[PDB]
Amino acid sequence: MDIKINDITLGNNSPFVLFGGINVLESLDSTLQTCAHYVEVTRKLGIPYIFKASFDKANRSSIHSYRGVGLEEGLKIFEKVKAEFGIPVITDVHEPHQCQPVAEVCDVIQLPAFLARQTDLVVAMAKTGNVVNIKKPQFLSPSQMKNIVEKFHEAGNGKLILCERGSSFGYDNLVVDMLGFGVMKQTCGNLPVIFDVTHSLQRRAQALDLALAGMATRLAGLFLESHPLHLLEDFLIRIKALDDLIKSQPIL
Amino acid sequence: MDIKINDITLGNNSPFVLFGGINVLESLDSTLQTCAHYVEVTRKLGIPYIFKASFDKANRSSIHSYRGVGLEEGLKIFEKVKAEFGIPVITDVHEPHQCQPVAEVCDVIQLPAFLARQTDLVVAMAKTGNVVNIKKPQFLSPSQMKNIVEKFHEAGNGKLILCERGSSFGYDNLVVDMLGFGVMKQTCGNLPVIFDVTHSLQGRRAQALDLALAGMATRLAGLFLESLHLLEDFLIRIKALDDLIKSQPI
Amino acid sequence: MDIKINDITLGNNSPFVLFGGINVLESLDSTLQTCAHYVEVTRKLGIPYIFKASFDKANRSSIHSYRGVGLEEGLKIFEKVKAEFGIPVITDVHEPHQCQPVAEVCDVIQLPAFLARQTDLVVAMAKTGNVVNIKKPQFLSPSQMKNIVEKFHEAGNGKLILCERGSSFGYDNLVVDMLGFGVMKQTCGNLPVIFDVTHSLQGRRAQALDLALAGMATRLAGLFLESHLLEDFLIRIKALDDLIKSQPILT
Amino acid sequence: MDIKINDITLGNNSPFVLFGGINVLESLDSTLQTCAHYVEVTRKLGIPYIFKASFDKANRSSIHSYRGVGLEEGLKIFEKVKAEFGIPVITDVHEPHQCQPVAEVCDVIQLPAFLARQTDLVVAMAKTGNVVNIKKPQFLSPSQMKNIVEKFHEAGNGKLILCERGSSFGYDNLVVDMLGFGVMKQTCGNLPVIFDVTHSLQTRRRAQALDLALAGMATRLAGLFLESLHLLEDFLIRIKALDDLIKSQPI
Ligand SMILES: [Cl-]
Ligand code: NA
Repeated sequence: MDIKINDITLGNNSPFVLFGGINVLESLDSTLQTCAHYVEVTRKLGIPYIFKASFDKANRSSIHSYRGVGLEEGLKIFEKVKAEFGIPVITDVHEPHQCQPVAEVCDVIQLPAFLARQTDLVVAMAKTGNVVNIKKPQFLSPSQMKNIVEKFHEAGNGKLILCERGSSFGYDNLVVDMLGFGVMKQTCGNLPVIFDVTHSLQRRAQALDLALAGMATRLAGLFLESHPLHLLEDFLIRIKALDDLIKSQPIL
Repeated sequence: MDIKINDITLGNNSPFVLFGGINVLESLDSTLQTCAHYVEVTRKLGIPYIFKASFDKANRSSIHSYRGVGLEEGLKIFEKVKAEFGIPVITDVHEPHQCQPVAEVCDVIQLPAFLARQTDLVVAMAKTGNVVNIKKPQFLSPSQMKNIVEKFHEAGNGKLILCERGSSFGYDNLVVDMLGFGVMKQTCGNLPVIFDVTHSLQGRRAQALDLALAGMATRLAGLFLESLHLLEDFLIRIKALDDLIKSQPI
Repeated sequence: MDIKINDITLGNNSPFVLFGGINVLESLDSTLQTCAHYVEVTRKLGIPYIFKASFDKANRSSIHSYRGVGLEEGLKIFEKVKAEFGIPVITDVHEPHQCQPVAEVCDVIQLPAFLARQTDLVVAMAKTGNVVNIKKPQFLSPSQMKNIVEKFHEAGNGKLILCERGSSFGYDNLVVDMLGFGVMKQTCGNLPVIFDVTHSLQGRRAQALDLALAGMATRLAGLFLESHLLEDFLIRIKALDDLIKSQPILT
Repeated sequence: MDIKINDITLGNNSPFVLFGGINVLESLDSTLQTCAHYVEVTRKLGIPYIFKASFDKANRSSIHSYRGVGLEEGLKIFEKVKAEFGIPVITDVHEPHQCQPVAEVCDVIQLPAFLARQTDLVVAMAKTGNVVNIKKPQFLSPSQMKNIVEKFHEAGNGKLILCERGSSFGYDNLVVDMLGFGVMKQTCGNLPVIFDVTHSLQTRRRAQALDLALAGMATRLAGLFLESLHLLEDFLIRIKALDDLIKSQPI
């Protein structure tokens, strides 16, 4: 099942889509500059691109580290990104009250892994009618994603994306089970599956190996965060090379 | 470090405190019925007791499944429970705005395991000044608990209980690492550590007993559960072990 | 199911048995010294005691680490330990051909975790008729122990002990599942279950004590060490064990 | 570091080598039927190929299982394979005495995962000077493979292949950490790293094995290790397609 996000086709058998940007919206000029560079590189390589950032990072390293610009200023920044570059945007939501105002501006709204089973937030997100990215919790097995998917379907929304970010592996460590992608495809109606390589890690050699491994299984998209910015092009050339190959061959 | 909750002394070298009650509050009458049972068994065995309940099921089976009586109704029931039995109570909170009004009624407020890293909830809970129970996430190392403790401490609240609930073990399984209790005690300033045996699980009663005794053998401040006279039989054995452990020099 | 080892009763509802000693046998004099210390401490507390050592260690830290005195001298040393102290002994075997001669002297023969599924060894061990200690591999679930037990039964030996050593938990780390003991008792006919607390670590003595107490709280036939510190430790284990064993299994 | 095996160059930046065949040798006629199929498919695909088989199943299902053809007959069959086809072969060895006589014939000798820490077997395999395939235990982290490599180097053999087979993940389940390939490259002097996709999966279909094989080979590996109306050929066309692409990109 494919999902149209403006003029982009997202699907497990379509050219991969890059979800990328910055961790926290900190500033207007810096967000536009970072986005500009993603846009330049992705346009150069013909890779569909969705800009990603959080306006309210609810899980932070210290209690007083900057949470981000907040809802109202964040949505203004997202508006400017869309106007300037003509691209879709993605951001997370943490409270039901945020869902409507965020969905009015943003093309994809994201369900944070730690809130993945909060029924109130799931219903509130489903009822926006927006395309939704479901972050798979590290403590949740790939077969348990259909339970989240069914809660969205009950509440009236089937425009869902499932996002791998790794699995708990002993203490303080993550492993990405490459078979999980297929389990999610076969148990959740072949909805688009994307891979958050950044949060699946802990290094640029690791990210590349892990991204290539993932994309070899035939995925709708790759999800990353950047600070290295200038090595983006070399990275994407490799991802595109593998994706073009995999996608050019019929499924067996 | 000990924590006083009314006339109960909670701490890792004190007689263990039982935390128990129901999953989610449905009605006044069934709530008072469950609590009376717990008070009856715990009084005759001489075990300090704190009643536990959630006013909301945050993760429902269905979009249209029953959720619980909610905040305003839940709090009224907790006020009744306290009035009738004169015992402390504990409930979990899921949104920052809920923290202060829950804290007015409930002696201990609980940080759910999924929300343990929600910085706004941590602050709001800390602001209340109430005793806080921190549910250790199944995906978090015991040595990482010190980071959650630090945040409560920078938010001005040191009345913290650390609660074990097992660790992710492959897919859809949990294991309890008995060494984690010790790591938490050493790294988090000997705050009271309690063991949620109920959530650490998923002959099934025999399992809870083996697991509870193994946990309590490491010297814990309390035992946390949801649950012939099966509670009685269980607690008689736990108290015997706890009495022995706590009578040995550290 | 109980197992008689000379005058010792080993079982999940009998007073715990201590298994311990030295890593590898070097000399008669050196062995008698360590053994004598274990014997004196355990005798002082009335804890039954089985002395453990390897005569030929297959899984050494380095290629050229001393392997031990070897079969012939090793067995002479075990014979002396038995005569001097009147206690049973335990040793690992890793080749089928050594099982019979070792079983002439050693009361309990031990199957290394890494050879737990080597059918040849299992059969050679079974055929001795001796009590056998099966070390559970860290990658084997407690519900798989039944299969090892079945292979010993097929080979004519039911006198088996199951030895817990921990489970792989991510990379490097081991975790001991306290529920595994129960699963093994329930699925393997209540064969005696012992707890190798030392391997299970990785150690700190504080950690050893917590982990040992936790496991013994589940009601176990014995405690296995790969080791007045021993006295203080054994006093605590005995306290817990006497309490647990004194109470009826849940009604 | 590359390794020459007859006319095959094995290395993490060379075209992948297939290590392929069966579980155990049963008949000489049944073995040639399998090998001939592997050879014709790989030759037309231009994939270098090494024939794999065991001469003994050391972990029987029951005590009364089909162990296999045995050593004496096995070596004769491997002879016949190398004469007929002109390819290298690989097999596992489980006892130190077997190593030199097996290495006289079999180009690559394999350290079973369960015996990874058997020091006598490591030294015996090392001493043959043959290329050695090290099966990574499901319980060993990739950071710790360097310890086995260390022992082989110390015993004087550097022609080592590292074979990934998955990692213990909870009970009775395996996960393959795609990052471990890189860890092993970086910590073990860039020795050839191969991927046993078959064993990595036997706790979970061709669809599965393909996804997993493609993911692993995407990390740039020296080879693929497997077991088994034209499924191998179709499967290998897809692997070669990805390998060719990956190997043509600069590191
Ligand atoms: Cl031992
Ligand atoms: Na929208």
